Amino acid sequence: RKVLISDSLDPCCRKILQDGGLQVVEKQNLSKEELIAELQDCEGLIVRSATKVTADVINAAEKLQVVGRAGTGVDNVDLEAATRKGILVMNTPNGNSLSAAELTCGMIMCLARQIPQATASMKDGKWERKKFMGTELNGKTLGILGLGRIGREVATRMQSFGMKTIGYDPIISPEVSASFGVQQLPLEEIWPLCDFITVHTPLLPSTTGLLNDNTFAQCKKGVRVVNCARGGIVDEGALLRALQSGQCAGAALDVFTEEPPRDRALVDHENVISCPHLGASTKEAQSRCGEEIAVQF
Amino acid sequence: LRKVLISDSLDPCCRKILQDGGLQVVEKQNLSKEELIAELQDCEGLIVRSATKVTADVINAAEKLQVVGRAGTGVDNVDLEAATRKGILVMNTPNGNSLSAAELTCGMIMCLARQIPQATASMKDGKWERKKFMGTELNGKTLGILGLGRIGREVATRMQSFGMKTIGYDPIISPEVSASFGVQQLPLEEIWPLCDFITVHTPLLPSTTGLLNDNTFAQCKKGVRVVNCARGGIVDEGALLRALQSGQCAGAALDVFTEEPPRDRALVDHENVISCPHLGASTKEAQSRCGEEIAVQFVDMV
Ligand SMILES: C[C@@H](NC(=O)c1cc(-c2ccccc2)nn1C)c1ccc(C(=O)O)cc1
Ligand SMILES: C[C@@H](NC(=O)c1cc(-c2ccccc2)nn1C)c1ccc(C(=O)O)cc1
Repeated sequence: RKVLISDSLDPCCRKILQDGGLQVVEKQNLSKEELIAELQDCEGLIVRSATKVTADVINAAEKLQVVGRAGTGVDNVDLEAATRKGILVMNTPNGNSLSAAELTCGMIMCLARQIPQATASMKDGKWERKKFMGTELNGKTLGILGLGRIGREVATRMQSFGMKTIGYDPIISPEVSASFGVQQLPLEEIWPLCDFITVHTPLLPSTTGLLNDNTFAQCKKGVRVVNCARGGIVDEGALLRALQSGQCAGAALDVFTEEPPRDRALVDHENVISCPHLGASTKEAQSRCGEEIAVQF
Repeated sequence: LRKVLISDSLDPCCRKILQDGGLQVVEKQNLSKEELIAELQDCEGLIVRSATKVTADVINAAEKLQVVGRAGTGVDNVDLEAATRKGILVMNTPNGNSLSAAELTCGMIMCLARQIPQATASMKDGKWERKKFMGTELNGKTLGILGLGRIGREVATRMQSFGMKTIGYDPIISPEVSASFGVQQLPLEEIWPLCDFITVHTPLLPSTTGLLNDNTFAQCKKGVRVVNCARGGIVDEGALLRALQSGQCAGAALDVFTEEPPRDRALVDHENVISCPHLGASTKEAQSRCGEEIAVQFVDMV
């Protein structure tokens, strides 16, 4: 019957909810007390990352039935406390697919040509031709680990660069991935073939440290790695060791095991390109997530 | 043609092809004007990349010189007037770097759309400025491609995979031909108002010097993003700075400048400008291809 939008949402969110017969209250940056007070007669709550849906908030909101996040990450929602009260938690990973795939492709191009490091060099007044000699993507092999929507979108874009796209996903059939030009091979056969590796999986026990000391050792010397999915899929200590030896020639990281990362060794490495988790940070993705969460309600 | 001096750092295939063709080869780097002239006294050929300046003084002091080859596109570092006066043939590799230049152009478009260089600098400064960044999704946006030769065509087909609408103009390439590689041509005046991003891929001619100027920037959509990986001066540098200062241009990516290295720092230093030190052809692959293409030409002459 009534939904509280507690973060900054595109007006489309409220209008879809209102067209569906729901009463909508839109407020921003409420204190814990104001949040609890607004939620008393709300069965629904829509957030982005700013609102903290803690155990204290859920337990004080007796009429609450669903917490909806317009985006991917639900670190601001207490999943345990929501499940403790029988509350369902919804999100919109689909709304962020295109923007995350586009950033991943940008990162691949940045690893081949070191555009971020070359800009920093130019801004320091330097003209370093030899230092930034790079590589051509045409004809190189891209290994895509995770063949859901984001992996598929990365594949079709990088195929236009003449990259050979191979990969693996234990959920996606070889017939489905063949339909978008991705040949699946057993995971052990992927490592030695790749010039570039990108990860597009959820973070689970089976995907934690997918890239680790053992799998980096199976890679071609000078592999370049991208993680625009979730911090922890690439083991950060193993990645630093691989960068230190040259086993990994460069890495691009939008995500970290700890955000912001307190260990700065990866961010500070000359062959590491990084962003502060910008995969979903476009007006288009934010508007799409807002629409998708209101449709779900 | 019996002896060839390679005076810049080239791919090792260049020396090997010349030698397999029966030519003696001397490989040197970073020679002074005096050292270069001294090395050339018994050479009928010279192969350069870009650092060696084949000036009138060098040409006139190299009596035995018959041919000057550049392992790259254009001949900026060769005095064509002085070579023609001395009956010296000038050879180069016009298509040796096409894919590498198109790939850099696409990387610059992505970097402008998501402020990747600025984000990396922020992280390296120990900051987490997520709330200060707002990127643009490319799908559905319009990319204007001015110049539809090999490089513009290669940029087009790559950016089409991102769902960008690729429009453009070229007075040589017909609208029917560009349609075959997915670029919709319209009169040049109709291109400016439609673009979210503009990239230039023309030669540098009197007609393309300042193609983007105060007049044409005013015809663009407010917040246009511009890329120049082609030739310094196609985008008027003063007009670009004025457009960045007003917000008429939201960002620019430059691989090339009217002066290299640029001594005027206004553009490079701008917060919304990303840049490279002329890296368009700087890949192992493009260098290998240019080195091969120039050496095969010298052996063909023999
Ligand atoms: C399609 C599905 N794939 C998976 O879940 C998956 C892949 C892998 C995997 C392990 C090792 C190597 C390679 C791959 N292990 N798992 C469970 C999926 C992908 C992305 C999302 C998302 O972006 O939210 C959601 C679902
Ligand atoms: C195909 C041919 N186009 C041209 O020469 C050209 C384009 C344009 C032009 C003027 C205004 C707006 C838009 C375009 N004016 N001219 C003569 C070509 C392109 C690139 C190269 C190269 O990369 O060196 C070589 C040749």
